[PDB]
Amino acid sequence: GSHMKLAEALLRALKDRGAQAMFGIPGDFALPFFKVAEETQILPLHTLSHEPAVGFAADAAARYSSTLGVAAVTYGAGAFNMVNAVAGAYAEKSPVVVISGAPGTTELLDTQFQVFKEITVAQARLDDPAKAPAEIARVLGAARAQSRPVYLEIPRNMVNAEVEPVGDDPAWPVDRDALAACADEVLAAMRSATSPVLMVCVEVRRYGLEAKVAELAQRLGVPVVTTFMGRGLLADAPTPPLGTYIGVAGDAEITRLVEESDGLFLLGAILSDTNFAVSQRKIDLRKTIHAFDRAVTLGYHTYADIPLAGLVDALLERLPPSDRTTRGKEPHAYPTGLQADGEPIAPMDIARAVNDRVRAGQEPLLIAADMGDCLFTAMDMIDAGLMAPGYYAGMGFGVPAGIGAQCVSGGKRILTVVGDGAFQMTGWELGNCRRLGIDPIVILFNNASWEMLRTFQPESAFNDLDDWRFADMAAGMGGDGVRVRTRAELKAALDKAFATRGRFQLIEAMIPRGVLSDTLARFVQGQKR
Amino acid sequence: LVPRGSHMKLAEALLRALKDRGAQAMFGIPGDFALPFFKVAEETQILPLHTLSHEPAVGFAADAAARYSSTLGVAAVTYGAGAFNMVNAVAGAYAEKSPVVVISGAPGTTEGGLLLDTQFQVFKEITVAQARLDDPAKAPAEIARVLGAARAQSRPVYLEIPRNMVNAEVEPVGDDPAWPVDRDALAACADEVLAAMRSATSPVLMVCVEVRRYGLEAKVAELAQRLGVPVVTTFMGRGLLADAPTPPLGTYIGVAGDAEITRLVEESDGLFLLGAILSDTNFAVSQRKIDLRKTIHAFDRAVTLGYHTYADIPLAGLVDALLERLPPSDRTTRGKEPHAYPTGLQADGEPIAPMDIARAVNDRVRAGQEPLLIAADMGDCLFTAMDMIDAGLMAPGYYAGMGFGVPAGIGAQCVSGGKRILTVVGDGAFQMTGWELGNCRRLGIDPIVILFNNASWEMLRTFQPESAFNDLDDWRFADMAAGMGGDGVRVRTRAELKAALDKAFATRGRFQLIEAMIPRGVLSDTLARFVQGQKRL
Amino acid sequence: GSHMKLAEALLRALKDRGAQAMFGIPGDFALPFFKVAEETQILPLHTLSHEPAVGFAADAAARYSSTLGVAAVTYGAGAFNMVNAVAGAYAEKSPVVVISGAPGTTELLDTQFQVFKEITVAQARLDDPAKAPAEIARVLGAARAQSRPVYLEIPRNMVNAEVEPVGDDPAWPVDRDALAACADEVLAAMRSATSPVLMVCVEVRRYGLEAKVAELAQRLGVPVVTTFMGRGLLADAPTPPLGTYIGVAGDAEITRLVEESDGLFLLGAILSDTNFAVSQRKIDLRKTIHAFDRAVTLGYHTYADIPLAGLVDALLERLPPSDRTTRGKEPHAYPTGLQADGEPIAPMDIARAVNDRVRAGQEPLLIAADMGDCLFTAMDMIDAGLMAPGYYAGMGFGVPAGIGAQCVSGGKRILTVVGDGAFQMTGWELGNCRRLGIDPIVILFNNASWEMLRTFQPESAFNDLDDWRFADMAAGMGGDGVRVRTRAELKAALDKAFATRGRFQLIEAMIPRGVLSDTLARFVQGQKR
Amino acid sequence: TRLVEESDGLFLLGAILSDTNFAVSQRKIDLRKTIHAFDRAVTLGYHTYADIPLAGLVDALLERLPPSDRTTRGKEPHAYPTGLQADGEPIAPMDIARAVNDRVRAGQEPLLIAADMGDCLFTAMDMIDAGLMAPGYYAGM
Ligand SMILES: Cc1ncc(C[n+]2csc(CCOP(=O)(O)OP(=O)(O)O)c2C)c(N)n1
Ligand SMILES: Cc1ncc(C[n+]2csc(CCOP(=O)(O)OP(=O)(O)O)c2C)c(N)n1
Ligand SMILES: Cc1ncc(C[n+]2csc(CCOP(=O)(O)OP(=O)(O)O)c2C)c(N)n1
Ligand SMILES: Cc1ncc(C[n+]2csc(CCOP(=O)(O)OP(=O)(O)O)c2C)c(N)n1
Ligand SMILES: [Cl-]
Ligand SMILES: [Cl-]
Ligand SMILES: [Cl-]
Ligand SMILES: [Mg+2]
Ligand SMILES: [Mg+2]
Ligand SMILES: [Mg+2]
Repeated sequence: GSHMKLAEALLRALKDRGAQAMFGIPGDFALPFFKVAEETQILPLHTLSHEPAVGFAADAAARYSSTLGVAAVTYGAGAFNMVNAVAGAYAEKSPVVVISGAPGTTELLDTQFQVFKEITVAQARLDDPAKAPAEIARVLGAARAQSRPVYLEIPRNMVNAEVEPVGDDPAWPVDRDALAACADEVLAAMRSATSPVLMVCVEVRRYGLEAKVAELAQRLGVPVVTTFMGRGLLADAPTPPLGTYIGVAGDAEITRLVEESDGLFLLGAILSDTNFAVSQRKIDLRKTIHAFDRAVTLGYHTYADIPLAGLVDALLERLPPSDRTTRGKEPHAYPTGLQADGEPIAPMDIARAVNDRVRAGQEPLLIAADMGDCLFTAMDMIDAGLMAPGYYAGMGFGVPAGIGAQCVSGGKRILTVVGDGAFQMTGWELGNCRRLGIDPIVILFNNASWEMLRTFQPESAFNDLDDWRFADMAAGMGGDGVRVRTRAELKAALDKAFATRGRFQLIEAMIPRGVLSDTLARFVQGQKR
Repeated sequence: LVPRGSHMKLAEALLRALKDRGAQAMFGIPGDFALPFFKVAEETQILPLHTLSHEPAVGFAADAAARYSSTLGVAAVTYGAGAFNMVNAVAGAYAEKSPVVVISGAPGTTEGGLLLDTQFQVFKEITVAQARLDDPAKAPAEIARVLGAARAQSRPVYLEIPRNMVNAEVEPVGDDPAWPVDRDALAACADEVLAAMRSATSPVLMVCVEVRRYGLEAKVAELAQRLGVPVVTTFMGRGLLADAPTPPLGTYIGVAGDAEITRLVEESDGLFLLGAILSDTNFAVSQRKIDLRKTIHAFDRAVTLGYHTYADIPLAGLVDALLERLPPSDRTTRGKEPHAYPTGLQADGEPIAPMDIARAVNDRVRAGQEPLLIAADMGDCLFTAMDMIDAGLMAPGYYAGMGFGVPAGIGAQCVSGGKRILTVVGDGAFQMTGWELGNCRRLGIDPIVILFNNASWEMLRTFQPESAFNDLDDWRFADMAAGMGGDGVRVRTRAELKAALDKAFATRGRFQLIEAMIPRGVLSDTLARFVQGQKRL
Repeated sequence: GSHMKLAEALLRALKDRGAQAMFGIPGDFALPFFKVAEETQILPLHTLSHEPAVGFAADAAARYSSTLGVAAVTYGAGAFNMVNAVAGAYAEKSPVVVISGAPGTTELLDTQFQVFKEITVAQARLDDPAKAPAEIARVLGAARAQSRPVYLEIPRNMVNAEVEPVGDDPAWPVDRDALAACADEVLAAMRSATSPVLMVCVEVRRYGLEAKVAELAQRLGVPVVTTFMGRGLLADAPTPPLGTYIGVAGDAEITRLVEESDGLFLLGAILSDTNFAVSQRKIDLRKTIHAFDRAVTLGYHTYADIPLAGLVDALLERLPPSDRTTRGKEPHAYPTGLQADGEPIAPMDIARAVNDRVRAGQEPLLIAADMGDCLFTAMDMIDAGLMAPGYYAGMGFGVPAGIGAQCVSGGKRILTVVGDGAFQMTGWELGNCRRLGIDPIVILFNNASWEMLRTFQPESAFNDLDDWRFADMAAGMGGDGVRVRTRAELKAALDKAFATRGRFQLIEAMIPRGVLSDTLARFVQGQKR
Repeated sequence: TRLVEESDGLFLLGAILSDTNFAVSQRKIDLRKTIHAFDRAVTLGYHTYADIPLAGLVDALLERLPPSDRTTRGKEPHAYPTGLQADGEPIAPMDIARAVNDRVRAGQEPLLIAADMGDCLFTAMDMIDAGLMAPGYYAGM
């Protein structure tokens, strides 16, 4: 018989589901909601400067803990200013709960609702106190079940409406007969394949199925490969991945193994023609088994309403235990050996600088990367996780994602890599580190250029950018910046950054135009063909 | 048949069609799918190509350029993230009747799934017309149709160009197709409007946004003199008819404005809204504050009054029809300035308040400086700008979205032929898009920017002062200007403000950033009236 | 460069797609649209008395010619009063285009739009002249592709807006590889089955695939059976159906053949637990092949975007020609031999009366039946088609459907059978026959009872209805009515009705309570078990 | 009509607001000067009070007003048509109203009237009744 303000019921429902913080920027229509969030302290409230960062930070927080992210905005400009970040979270299967303030029920372009419907899997306007609890459960349940963003619009006069507490997600029971048929066909297909391959992908991480999938991989007995967004999965498994598939720029043997498989089990994979993703045009659709978005497709036919977790358990029930292991193999060889001299800096030198510290005893940091050669370089860095817009490829994610991740990392420092073009977009969010109580290390790749674009159209003058003095601007926003031009300066700056806590550390690495990471070089050489 | 032989690339035809319609530049940020299009733009130089740092600024700059010259604005982006990142700026342009032509690159017609097309569906919600130029034979007519729609309704439009179509040969783009015009309804409407104006006890003519967008100032000045009723402007009509025989008594902006003007408008029993946006946000004329039953609303090519709506009535046509029915008049209602601008800055050791910034600017003008056009962001900077003498004011007065300020000043100055722009912006808004100033050197511009730094989202504090989240940190913006190629100075006293403003005006060639420290709780007079007016109700 | 009023463009688009008439009831918001319809004469405009009849008549017209039906109503009460008829058309795969007038774009509960979205497959509010042509093509195209109702809302101020003519339906090209895979699996399943059965169902008729399916049936070589809504299909085919499956009340051999099949090919079937339909709980889901709603499901997996027509052509390409025929068999035995004496009337006597006339030389008439024992009786009548709510089971369809069908029959007379309860609902629509220029024969089964309900709960008094003198009321609404109590009177009345053209003929047959048709008797006996 | 539409203090105590048929329309009155008490809320002066039952608002107003013996009764405001001319002329809707009213004036206790939508409703407005039930706002037949 208890009841609470609608806003409080929502905040508690989010916390009940694992949310760790709420990022946001208020406005008139959202002020009452922000007041409840601040006064109740149910979720830590972190504000940022610009809405893109609110969305990227919530996305990063969701990815960091494989839970719900929370992004709060105000009606109109505020919400429209987060459309790109939300689209990116949708694209990369990250459940960001977008909460927008809205005009009261009694109160220029609804357009906003229509736009958000295009980039979320469920929406609700909480304008009826009696049904709000069920609607919140339905919408948050969809976010969790599909691992994609959702939209909640709260009229300002409803924030304080009394409602009953939010219950559990509505349960959608799987058809046992269909699941059995699905598991049987999938297993039969893997057994009939001359070259079966198990790809561990994004949904495995999002749904927290790492342990179950490590077990499945051991029992299935086929080669394991990860997709870009599955990087690091099963690293501690009995049969760790042979490597990561990233398309033309990756290991040739891995690329062929994936593309020539006649039993390619895409366990939770996002398919697209984007650079690093598994593309339908490069694989055998007559033999691929795509388990994704609560469905399983093979031989052009689909089993509906098959959650990934259920499929994995069904396969385990049909497989005998195994003690097989492949861990006696040699570990991956990362680029190391930075020559700390007076020579200029190349992207690979940044990778070597980071890797050398790790080899010398530094526990690796999780890396947040923006889109650009910084990402191609980060791929060769030893990390405690990599968070980047590898498929969506939108710029601006980097710095805000590092900030969002460190806000929920419980003390673990984050390393962010970002190019000059991307920094001009959202790097300024670092001015918020002092209030947030964080101190990320940021390596800014400054080549005074939109280099990825120059690489593919070198004759154009518009890719030449001005020389912005980012390191000189760091103090103005509360951080310690240093511009480095030589490998010796780079080595020294990285050590100093790790030795200095309390303020964000910005290392502005000057890189000449035309100098690329090894992976980007291979990508370019690959396209030419 | 597939076109062949025109020796004109689709992209070139589009750039030329835009130039034919008055476009003065193209702002944009490239990406893979848009590279071929940007190559044509750069190589042909049909329109000056200006790049910016972040897409919001591309949209705001294009919007500002459109507003500055009452023409088409052009914003070029790449498919996906690039385009989605400009949705807010485009929605703002739609909201304030500014024709921004959005041109997005797209996958080639024979190419090919991360979302769910999603992009087209989103843009269709914030534009008046759209076209995917994937058929060279139909491209010319589609361009004319879409650009024609932008000009007919003064709203943004969307053009999506598959990258393999950029260089496809096409025939030249013709003129805009004609929109419906009901001559019979026009005549009947004109008669009814005049009858309503004549019978009203307190009629009022409001000169609004469409009058400026459609270049009707001269015709409306003539109409105002002949109609013989009190004249007032809306926020977006501010400045119109200033030199006319019957100039506006003032600008209506709701409770925040002059009490006499507000009363005149809200008590009118014959309110003729000539081209007005009707909305309940910020400074817009609100359907909830006036009596729609006694209102004549001419907008979006229609006219509503007496419980009925006349369709297919272009504003220019209605004005001409009214003039044909009114005899000439020598009526003159000019007099000494209606709105008294604050002057007399006390250049001493006291802290700075928003009104001191208005006095500093106004004193320079009164001393002989030709006023600059002002670009303002949303915040107390806008409320303060209402009391500044200007050569035009560009701001999100209705949409109220932050981030517009600095990019708008940049876009306007790119097309101003050297006329310097004065930008006013708060600390919260500068944190969003003020960084775009780093592009001034390459763009060859040097705007003056007054940053109101109260370490606060102050407008929100006025609405909910109990909240701690409106307190912002100390950002040393002036100290960051050099890294962006400009001159910055932080000022704390009125004397420092006076000196810095003079130095900024005396120094061209580099943008000038004056970071004015202002205490929390100190508001412009207009924002103070706005806040008090809210409480009263 | 030509353009026309939006309303005219819609009417022509409907006529282009085969629509033969428009049924409707106007109101303030729809008056301008009705004016265009009346003045242009593009489609004959037929008004009725009450909206249920408008919907049932449009549904019947659609069914009669396997084309689009058109039902025009006014905003509010008018449209809400047609929700049941539209739901029934949706339930039975009939493409009724609902056109509602609406407030002008510049102008108590939108609720109406939301309600119609629940019972239609596509909707559009034509409030933008520039996009109206494409929206009309999209919505009408959905009606044709899915064979279900659609909704078009036209603001009154848009009726006369100038628009470009409507083009063709947007084309949704089928994936050739998926179709090939589907056809291969289906054919392999039919060949591996020990008892394959081809069921010809509603979509075969709706999409005009009778000739193609007759060919498929001959080449496939398996037994053919029809569903209730497939009654009469392939009657003239090389291998006509062995019979019609209608559940427990049908032929035992047919019921078992269907239910025990391990290769049940449901070609275009509506599945449901309703009386006469094929139910998922009575068949083997591990062996059923369900081709319906543009998909094909077997073994719990589904091939998407497979139009029925495409599937049939794909199977024909994989089957060799055949000269096989089963037409040497004995035809169906219908009840005949009415004893025209002084004894009371039973439902089977009505069937015998109708069948005897046919055996004596009368070309059979298409029969429109309402829900009740009249339908169970009609199942044993020789017809030129049977139109009834066999699956939806909603009352009131009968008389209006007969009226709608005769409006588009090009001179062919229609026979309607209806119970007293159903007649009290919509039988009054017969008052419109004079204006419509039609003269259907209507046999009203009057047992002063909701007999189907008494059969299952005989102890209830509320199923006892009063004695309404329907025949006595016929003249008041322009028809010739006669009440008959004996078999001799029945025989004479039916002959007189057929001999009298110009006015509807109402034969009110008095039937005692407790006297049922043979099929209903079997149904009841079946449920008991 | 003039009294209502020109009012600068229109207190709508429990009114349905709609533009259909006989309903009070937001387009005919000045909402700025209207006090709308309906659906357990009260709207006026550009703001809305929530959770206000109509019975509660009435009681609260009574508590703030002193008793009064004010009386504004007078001879019937609406003149009902009477005097049916019972002759050979055809029937018009007003004749039906006169027939009904004449019976009442002659001593018949009025009956409650149920009316459908159509001129029957417009005619019933001029009939003496013991209540009138009709779809006056919804206008459904
Ligand atoms: C929001 C957004 N706008 C534009 C692009 C197109 N784009 C892809 S790479 C690139 C250049 C990035 O420059 P930078 O951040 O300096 O890294 P670099 O290419 O020099 O390594 C651009 C503009 C994008 N991906 N996202
Ligand atoms: C894109 C966007 N996000 C949020 C808001 C809500 N908002 C309106 S005023 C304001 C504070 C502005 O702070 P500032 O720029 O420092 O100017 P001040 O109010 O202090 O004068 C905010 C966040 C908005 N209008 N637009
Ligand atoms: C619209 C609707 N309302 C109620 C029912 C429930 N119902 C099914 S059969 C029946 C009785 C029909 O009586 P009648 O038309 O006289 O035919 P009978 O049963 O006597 O053969 C009823 C009320 C229905 N199917 N449809
Ligand atoms: C269910 C429904 N359908 C259609 C209408 C539209 N309508 C309003 S008045 C009218 C005509 C009513 O005719 P009638 O009952 O004979 O009364 P009359 O207008 O002749 O006085 C119609 C069809 C409606 N209000 N309700
Ligand atoms: Cl993946
Ligand atoms: Cl305006
Ligand atoms: Cl069927
Ligand atoms: Mg760069
Ligand atoms: Mg501020
Ligand atoms: Mg009966």
